[PDB]
Amino acid sequence: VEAGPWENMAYSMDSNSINNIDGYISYTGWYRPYGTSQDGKTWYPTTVADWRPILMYVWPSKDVQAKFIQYFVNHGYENSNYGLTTGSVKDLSENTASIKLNEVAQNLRYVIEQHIVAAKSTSQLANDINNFITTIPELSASSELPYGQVIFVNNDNTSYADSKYRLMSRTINNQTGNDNDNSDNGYEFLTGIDIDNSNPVVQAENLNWEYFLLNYGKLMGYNPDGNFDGFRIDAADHIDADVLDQTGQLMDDMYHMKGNPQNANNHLSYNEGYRSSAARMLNKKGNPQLYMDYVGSTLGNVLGRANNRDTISNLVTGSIVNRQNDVTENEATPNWSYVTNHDSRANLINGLISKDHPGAYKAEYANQAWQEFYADQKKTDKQYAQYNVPAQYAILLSNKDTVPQIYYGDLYNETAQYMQEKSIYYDAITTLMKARKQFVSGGQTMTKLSDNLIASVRYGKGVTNANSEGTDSLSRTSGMAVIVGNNPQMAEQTISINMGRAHANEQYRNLLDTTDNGLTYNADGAENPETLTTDDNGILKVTVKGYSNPYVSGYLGVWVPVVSGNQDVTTNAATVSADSNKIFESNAALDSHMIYQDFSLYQPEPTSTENHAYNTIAQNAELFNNLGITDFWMAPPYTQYSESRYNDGYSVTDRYNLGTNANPTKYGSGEELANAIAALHSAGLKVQVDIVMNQMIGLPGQEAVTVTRADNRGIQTYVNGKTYANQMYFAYTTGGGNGQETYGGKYLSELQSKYPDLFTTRAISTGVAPDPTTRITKWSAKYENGTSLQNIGIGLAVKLPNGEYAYLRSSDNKAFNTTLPETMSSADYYAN
Ligand SMILES: [Ca+2]
Repeated sequence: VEAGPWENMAYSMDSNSINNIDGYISYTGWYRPYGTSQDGKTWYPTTVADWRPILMYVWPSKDVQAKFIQYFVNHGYENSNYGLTTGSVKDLSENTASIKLNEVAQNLRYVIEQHIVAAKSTSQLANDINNFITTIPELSASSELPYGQVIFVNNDNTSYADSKYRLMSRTINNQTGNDNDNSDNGYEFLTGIDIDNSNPVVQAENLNWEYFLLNYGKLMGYNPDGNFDGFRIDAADHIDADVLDQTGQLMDDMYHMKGNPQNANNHLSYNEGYRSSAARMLNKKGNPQLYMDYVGSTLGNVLGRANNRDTISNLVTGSIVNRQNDVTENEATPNWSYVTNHDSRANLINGLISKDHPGAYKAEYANQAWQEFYADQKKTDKQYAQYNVPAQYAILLSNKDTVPQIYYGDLYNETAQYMQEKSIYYDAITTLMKARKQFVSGGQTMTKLSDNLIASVRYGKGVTNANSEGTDSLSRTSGMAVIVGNNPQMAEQTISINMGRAHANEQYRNLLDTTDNGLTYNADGAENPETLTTDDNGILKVTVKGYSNPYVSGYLGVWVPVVSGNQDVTTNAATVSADSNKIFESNAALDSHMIYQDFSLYQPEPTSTENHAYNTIAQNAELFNNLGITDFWMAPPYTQYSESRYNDGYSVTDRYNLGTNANPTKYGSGEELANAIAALHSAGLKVQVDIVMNQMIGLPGQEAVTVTRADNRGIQTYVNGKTYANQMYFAYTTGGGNGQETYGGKYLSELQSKYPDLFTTRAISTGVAPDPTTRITKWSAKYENGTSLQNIGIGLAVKLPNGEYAYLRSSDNKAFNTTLPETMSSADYYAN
């Protein structure tokens, strides 16, 4: 026939006329029909401008088709001349004859075309669709059942996304797939596209990625000494612990760390974690990385609270190391400790944001918490911020068997431009850091005096416990006493600290004491004079009382020997270990190191090239060495998701583009990074990169992927009594940038040549070696465990009445034959 409803057929049976992701078609998708009509008599051919929503021509079921009609007629498109009234359509439903809902929808379709001409656009239509969709449970976004994640699963419709692997929650001691520890060993999913670190190809891409970072400058042709020396492993509790093994193996191979504590300690690496099960996990592996200890919280609870504080003695037991008389080496779990870090600050400011604007909408100018925080930090009665900040760093920096980590935002006002403003705790913390390098070595003993007052003593270099004679030149004139109370109204009393028997009749300097206004570094207006002297057994009598001021809620006194000039107690590493199965060993040579975290989530965008963190770091390279920082923890340098909240580096889109001149990150360019590392190497520090293996966030590319609602362990769960499995999901899963395309897998050939064991050593969790035979030049579902929910929904993929998916063949998409809804494809259909 010359004209008719056959012109509902798509203009062309290809992507030029039909919206598809990977051949698959949506109920929110659009297409170009050959023709359209407003009455049924007169049919006009479309131009390339004339597309229409599929959901006028095709439905998941006859029910949705009935509610489509009823909805549209009640929301504007009634017309009695075409048999469409709220009354003529009232009793339609799933049991209505197919032929009748077809007929009525064809009529509804004419009125929609009348509406479109009356408005000269398809804009109101589009709106009315989106609005209708939200009234249908199976079409609206809430069908994906918030809040959590899906996992990607094998399915023949999406076979390009299949994996034999996706071994999930092989985390910490669960690596071996047999969770029998009766304890907390982490889970796979945090947020964003979760990366499958059990996949052997991805495991090899990780070794490629790490090799790039350890040679960044040289490979990029920037500063040929701008290369990272180790790793801060992000989300260590939330990835296949195979990579933790395989990273230690890389480093040992490249840098021969197993035999030499010297090599090992020049290539420091530390795992982020909040679960003590990691200690045991690393111990069993010979400690290829440091374990993040939890004394940070012991401190905050004992010293930081308003007033509801744990007894002082908690500082002795509240750690992976008991320090009540720690007078041995190589026994403790090699660890890194902290007073504060980026995430600990964020959780204070957030929350203080939930009282400014009530758990409502952060995506706005709720800053003011900072103005309000800074204002609180100066008070004596702090409503929010941590109390005894200096007392917390005093304990941290005098503790044996740890590598302490300093937080950028404690030395500086973090929301100001990078390093423009010193904090009110700068003088106090930098004084303690500098004292650490001059004085802290030997055994440790923490003795509780009265009720709320402890004394932490370090005996000196080569003074192994309170009874040692001392063995080093620096023994006599080293060691430190850190007196700490946590009760503002503690009474006046004289106490006695055993400084060690190596310290009989020795003069001691009042490095830091407590005044009414705050702190003094000159014994000025404190409880004690500038010098005090021990007796013949090493006991030092000291006066103490409680105080209440911006810096001290309780007491803080620090004593060290009188020295005739500058001295450095740091013990050098041996060129041979006393175990050689161990990578890292907790001894005086490890305790000579001190980590610095160089960033905050709330760090601002740089206002000028000079204000770039990489440039400001480079110019202050010698300040960090002066402070005693040996190891520099750089923020993740990767390209970020443009709509990320903090632009911090954890929401990565390109693992290999660390910034350009034209386009830097928050911290700057790559050339500028290479520069800053060269600067830090010249000042004598080693530097580690924050490596992010768990998630990628904001990948631009859509893919048709098969999914199953799951909890954070990656196991299917129910939300309010509902779940789904094996559902189609049009998810943002594909990307990596031009860096992943250029550098991804680029060095695997070189790696296999120099270090073959990397790809012959079978991973614990899979029993398979990492696989260098495939380069990852672009991330997709196949290398991913899944995603947090993307607010798109589960019932959009188009199934034809016979139950199969509608599919459109298209050059890249040849997994099936083209099979399309009759209404938009079948000349035969329309012929009757
Ligand atoms: Ca993960």
